[PDB]
Amino acid sequence: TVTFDITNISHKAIDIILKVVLGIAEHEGTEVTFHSERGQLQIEVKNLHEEDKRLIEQAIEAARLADSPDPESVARAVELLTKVAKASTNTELIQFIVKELLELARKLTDPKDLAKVLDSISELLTELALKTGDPTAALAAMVAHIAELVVRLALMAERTHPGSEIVKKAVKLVQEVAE
Amino acid sequence: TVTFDITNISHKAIDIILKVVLGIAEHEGTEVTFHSERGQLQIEVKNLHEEDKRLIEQAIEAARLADSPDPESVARAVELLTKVAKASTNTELIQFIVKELLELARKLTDPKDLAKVLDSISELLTELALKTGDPTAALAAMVAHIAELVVRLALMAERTHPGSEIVKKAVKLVQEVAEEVLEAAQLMLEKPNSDEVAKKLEEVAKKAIEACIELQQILEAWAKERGDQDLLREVREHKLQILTIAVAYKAAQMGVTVLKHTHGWVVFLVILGLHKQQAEQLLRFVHRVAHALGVTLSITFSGDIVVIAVTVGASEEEKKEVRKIVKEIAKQLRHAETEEEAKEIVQRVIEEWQEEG
Amino acid sequence: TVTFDITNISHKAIDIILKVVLGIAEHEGTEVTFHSERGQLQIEVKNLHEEDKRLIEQAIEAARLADSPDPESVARAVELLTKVAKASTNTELIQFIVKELLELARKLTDPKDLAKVLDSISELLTELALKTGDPTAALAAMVAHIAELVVRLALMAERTHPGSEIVKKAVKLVQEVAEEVLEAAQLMLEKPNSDEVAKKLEEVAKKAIEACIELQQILEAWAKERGDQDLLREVREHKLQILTIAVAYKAAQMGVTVLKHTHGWVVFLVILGLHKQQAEQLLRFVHRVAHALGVTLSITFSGDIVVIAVTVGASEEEKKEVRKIVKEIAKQLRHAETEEEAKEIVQRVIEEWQEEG
Amino acid sequence: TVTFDITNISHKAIDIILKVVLGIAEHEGTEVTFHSERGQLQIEVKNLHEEDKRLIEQAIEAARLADSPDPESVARAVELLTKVAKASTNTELIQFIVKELLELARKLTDPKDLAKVLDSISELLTELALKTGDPTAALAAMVAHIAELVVRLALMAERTHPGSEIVKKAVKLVQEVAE
Repeated sequence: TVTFDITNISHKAIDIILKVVLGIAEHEGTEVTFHSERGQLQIEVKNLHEEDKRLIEQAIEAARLADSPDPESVARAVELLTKVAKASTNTELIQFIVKELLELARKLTDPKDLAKVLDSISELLTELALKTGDPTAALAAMVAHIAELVVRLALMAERTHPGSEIVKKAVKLVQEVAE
Repeated sequence: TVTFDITNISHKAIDIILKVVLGIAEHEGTEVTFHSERGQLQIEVKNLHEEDKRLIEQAIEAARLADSPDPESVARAVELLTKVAKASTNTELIQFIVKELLELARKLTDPKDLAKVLDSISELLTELALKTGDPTAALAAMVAHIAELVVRLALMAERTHPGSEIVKKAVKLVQEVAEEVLEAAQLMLEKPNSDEVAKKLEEVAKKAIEACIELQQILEAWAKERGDQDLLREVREHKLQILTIAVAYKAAQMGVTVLKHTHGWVVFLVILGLHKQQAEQLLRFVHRVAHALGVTLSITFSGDIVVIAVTVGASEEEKKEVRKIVKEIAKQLRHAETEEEAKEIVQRVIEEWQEEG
Repeated sequence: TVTFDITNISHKAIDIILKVVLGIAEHEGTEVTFHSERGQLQIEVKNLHEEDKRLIEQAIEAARLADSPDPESVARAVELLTKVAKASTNTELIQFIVKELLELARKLTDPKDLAKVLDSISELLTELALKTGDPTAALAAMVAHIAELVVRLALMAERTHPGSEIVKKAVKLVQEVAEEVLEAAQLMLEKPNSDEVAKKLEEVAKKAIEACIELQQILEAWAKERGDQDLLREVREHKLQILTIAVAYKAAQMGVTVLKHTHGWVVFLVILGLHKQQAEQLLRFVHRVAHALGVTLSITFSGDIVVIAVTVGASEEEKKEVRKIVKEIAKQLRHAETEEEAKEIVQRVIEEWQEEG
Repeated sequence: TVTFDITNISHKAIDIILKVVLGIAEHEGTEVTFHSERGQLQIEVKNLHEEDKRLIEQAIEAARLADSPDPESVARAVELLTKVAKASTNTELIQFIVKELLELARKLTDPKDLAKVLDSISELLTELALKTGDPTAALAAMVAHIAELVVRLALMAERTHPGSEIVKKAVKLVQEVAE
């Protein structure tokens, strides 16, 4: 048997947790036991594989970050949850945490963070063009590549000026592209 | 002949009578002789049976009341009309009466009297739901008894502190519960087995449980102000029961069987024979309805069987005992072939849990 | 008015028509008048409709034939009497019609003459689902497609030589399968949705499949004596069809849905949503019919879904291809949700298998 | 994956195979894949555990011995099948083995084989006491030990007596007791 746990994680975020752990338990003859305290949650699991123990762990870190005020924690949250997206094999977990990704996308303001979000969106799209099955989705690979070139340019939005109205315009039109 | 008299009933009530009396009389081709004026009426019917005559007389006692202003007469009226609704053979003849109950509900503006509307609604839906064969026969009771908690709670709240003005919240809440359910019953009559009837008889619960919950918290406030350990024990248990109802209401929409128990500070449940995605479809509801209340709980599952239990105010070792129980229940259910075995198995755990002392 | 002039009916037919006419009057209160002088009869009625008249007319056309010994007249009788059973609604009238099919059916000595007797039974079993709400009743009609197949299964022999000792065995078998099914129909009408009829249905079902199975091997012997590759194609397909239908019988009793497909040298099934503790019954029954026929088959059992496929036999490459397709069917199903997704994705892999040709 | 073959099957034996080779994964839904073709049968499985591989192995010996005419192979078949009963987890399965153990019991004759059956049914009853929890199954084991004493004694009788109708009668009375 394997055991795992959290404290303080917000009632906003825990629906993502809940969706992951049950979702994994349905596979490969695995089973779970589970306790809740309106401020604490605990997981116990039958014969979990360590790569899935990482998946659950990684989701738990992202859930710790998800409801935080800190932009770097938001940026990191998108990164880690995007690792959860490309790790996740079921369609609905993606269908859900991308919705959260969009709710996170409007938070950001800072070039490298937004750039890593666009880069994470490149991971999402590069999975999604394959996860949609049939080859007519290949357009999204070009969109993702355009996002890459956007972020390669976005380095200049940090480097070239001390936060002028021109680089603010650049960030905001880029944020529109992200949304 | 039988020969009624319908003296002094008003225009709308004659419209009820002439429909129900023909709608009953026609089945055996019977002779009828109405006579009518400004403000008076009388009837004969040839060869109408005693057990049929009492349906007409009950419709007449409703008709002789249905234009009263008095809330208590309205309370009797909804009961009488409910009896007529149970006894009636044709569902459109039920539609033709149950629509008037919407006026009774919207007219009524005291919670202690709304008691009877929120009561009678249960029976009103119950007979139609059982006769049409949908799982809606529970969902009517599930909402109605959850609403009756609000009636009970309102009564004891006002009895705890006279002039409890906040009850105006409850009045509007339970009124909208009544309006929503009565119209959902109208849709269920019009569109039996339909996906829109499934969507409405799903939706009612969402507003219902929220409406239940607030008055539980308001009694929890009055109980905190009074401090009586007996009243505290009563209100906390009046919390616990709400979850015990709603879990059925959601399981029922899947066709899933549920079994439940209650002892002191603990609620126990099993939700049998559950496939794939549905454990989220269950828990994503069966979490929040708990998290709303300040409850503490234990959850476990093993392929197509799920086991849950709930408590308030227990020690860590009592909670551990609940964990022991549910984990044991899950393991001991796994090999069982039928729900008749499950019933014995959970009963065995609960009897042995008491026998260890 | 409506009038009619029935002649030469015996007391039996008089009792039938007397039940039918007052059985029609019961909804309407119509002034019947019979008249009678033994050997001859008349009726008048008022206020009957043209479709009612056609129910009476077809009832009396059965009645003025049901005296007669000729198998062709029996073939008409058994065609007509089920129409009376479709059209009417009083359960005892259905029984008092259906009880005559029983004493008609036993008469017939020749397989092509009992053709319609078996069809009529298959029609009645189709009616039992409508009359009782249990799909296991029409499921017995899926078994009763064998009762149609029986005509083919004799006919192939008769179109080369008539009346062999094996054809004589066939009529006794299929008569017995008729007799027990018409009894099981009788018990279903007398006490619908019950464990005694469920048992005596199964008790003939296990014989019905055997009766088909024995007929295949005489077709097979006849076909290998003929040596024609097209007749050999006909018998392999008529073999494969048995399992294809009969497997549904235990599947839909267990409450699981079924899906199936055919491509001339292969047959596919998937059966879905099994609660695990009972699946070995479906499998054990799938094994019996399989080994009885001498087919090759492939199975995969994964979570709550089971895939089966069957063949006359092919190269080891075609065999391992079929095994691959079966595994892909399981793999692509196991984390889908709906019966619709099954319909789609099974069709899709069959299409993806065929479009590379 | 794990995999096994059965060849030169007896069609009469197959259900004793069938109910365990399905049955082991039935607790959790682990994939079993299965092919059969009129006297040949093959099974393949995901992550099957060591003692469960031995459960299958023992069964697929037993179903090859189950209708062999050689008496020592029948004694072995009792030993194996009774080890299948020792390995039992389910409650219905054992019924299907015991009805075969009856069909074996009445075709035994010789003292060593008799000892294997008496001893192994004593085991079956001791296992059945652990499965049922009732002291009357402990009584049944005591009666099987009374028989065991008769069998430890019969193994003296078969080499002290010169062979006679008296010792034939005795072993036949003992066999009747065993049934």
